[PDB]
Amino acid sequence: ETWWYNPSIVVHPHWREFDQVPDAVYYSLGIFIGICGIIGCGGNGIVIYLFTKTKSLQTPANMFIINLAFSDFTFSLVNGFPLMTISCFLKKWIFGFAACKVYGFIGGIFGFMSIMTMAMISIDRYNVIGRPMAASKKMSHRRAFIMIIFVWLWSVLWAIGPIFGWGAYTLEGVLCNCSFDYISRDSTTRSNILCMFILGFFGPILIIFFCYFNIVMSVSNHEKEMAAMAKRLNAKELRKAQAGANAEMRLAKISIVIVSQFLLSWSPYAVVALLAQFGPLEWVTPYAAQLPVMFAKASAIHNPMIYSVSHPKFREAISQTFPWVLTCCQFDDKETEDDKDAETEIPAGE
Ligand SMILES: CCCCCCCCCCCCCCCCCCCCCC
Ligand SMILES: *C/C=C(C)/C=C\C=C(C)\C=C\C1=C(C)CCCC1(C)C
Ligand SMILES: CCCCCCCCO[C@@H]1O[C@H](CO)[C@@H](O)[C@H](O)[C@H]1O
Ligand SMILES: *C(=O)CCCCCCCCCCCCCCC
Repeated sequence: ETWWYNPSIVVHPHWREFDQVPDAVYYSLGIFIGICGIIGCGGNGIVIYLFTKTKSLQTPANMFIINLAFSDFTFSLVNGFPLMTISCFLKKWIFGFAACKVYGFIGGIFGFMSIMTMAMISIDRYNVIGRPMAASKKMSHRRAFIMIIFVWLWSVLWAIGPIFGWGAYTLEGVLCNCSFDYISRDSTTRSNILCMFILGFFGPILIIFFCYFNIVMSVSNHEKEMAAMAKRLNAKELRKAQAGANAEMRLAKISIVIVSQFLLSWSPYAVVALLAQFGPLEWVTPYAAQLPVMFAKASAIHNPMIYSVSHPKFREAISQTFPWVLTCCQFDDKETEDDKDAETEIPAGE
């Protein structure tokens, strides 16, 4: 009788008025997300493997990186193959409502986790680079551990609403993947959406900007300070300190690129969602929602590749364990120099 009917999940009327997209579109969608599964799990596994097992990458802050990779790993796993990919190739979600909920809930829980983890990373950056060199503070296992616990609690908190009725996780677009309900406009649903956007999204964003804008409005605070201590009879041993700042600065830069990646990846879909909940629902067509959600879903497969082209210690490790990966991005000793000096201690004024 219809092309959208699902015996397990009640498709919102809105998605029911559209014609069924062509086979080639379903197939491309499945192939697409399936490849995010491979790259995502592949790349994130490597970071988790390399970071937990390399000695040069054993600092507390790096735990955030690992946490982020676990987050992105699980997103790519659960959101790609086989729940969506298989659904596409059959032009239908055959895994039942429970799976849909788990799917949507997992997607949200780790989407909220990736930015909040980045937030914790932006904080570490502020303590090592944002504050003055005299008050510079490095991340400690204690702190770090407590921070991720906050991250996990936070992430689950703002994504579990629909699990208990305060919102919902159902099919969207071509009906082969799940997400929260941004169509229904009842008090309940709308409050959960507002909570997701404000608490889950805008929240960590503020922390981010407050930390990076704080690192920018301190580049000069540091610019002067560097000199004051420089001519402070500080010998050639001043170079050491300088290298350290460069090394840290580079990582801070990295942090920003992965954050930019996240935002550029999710903001579109976020917007289309808001239109569906506050604007012209007639705009939210099958592709209007689908295409932007795919872009969002792939977000979880970018950090590893970003790291592989700009992270020295990490690039080192790769060259030493899975060198084929760095083919087009060949590693060199000179990439780790700044880390060498930054750590090479001075023997009693040398
Ligand atoms: C049904 C036909 C299937 C053909 C499959 C051909 C696939 C061979 C793929 C080789 C892929 C290795 C991928 C795992 C590595 C993840 C890539 C991410 C790069 C991360 C860098 C940090
Ligand atoms: C493909 C499956 C998905 C997108 C499942 C669930 C997604 C959410 C609960 C997303 C929430 C949001 C995030 C992570 C960041 C941008 C804004 C947002 C509220 C749409
Ligand atoms: C991109 C994510 C940035 C994570 C920053 C990890 C912070 C680890 O920064 C590390 O601090 C060590 C001193 O404790 C230095 O020896 C390392 O070179 C430096 O990379
Ligand atoms: C060096 O660090 C590069 C590592 C190689 C990572 C593999 C990247 C393959 C992903 C292909 C992306 C295709 C999308 C098309 C974009 C224009």
